Amino acid sequence: FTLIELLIVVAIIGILAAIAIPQFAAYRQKAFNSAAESDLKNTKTNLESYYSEHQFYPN
Amino acid sequence: FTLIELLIVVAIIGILAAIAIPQFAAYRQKAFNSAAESDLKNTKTNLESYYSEHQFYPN
Repeated sequence: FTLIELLIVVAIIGILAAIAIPQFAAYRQKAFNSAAESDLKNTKTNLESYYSEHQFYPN
Repeated sequence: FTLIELLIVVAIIGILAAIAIPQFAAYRQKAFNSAAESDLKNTKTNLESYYSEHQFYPN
């Protein structure tokens, strides 16, 4: 209710809004690379599964 | 502790939960076919065993 208090509130809000958030692009790239890894491993397993019914890999 | 971090966590969880698991029906069908193969081979061996005590196959 005092013009000093509101100015201090504005200053503290400006201080708090400048917090450095963590990097997110690399964080998501981690998940993307893990997805690629899992896909490759599952593809290897599926290919070796196919090599059981017949005696040759695809093509 | 920041609403941005929790949203990124939700996004990464959604990314990780969509991983393509390997096909399993064919994997189990492999074992089923192998069981059939082994059963047939053992049946042949048992029939030739019976053909030793007597001089005719069953029936």
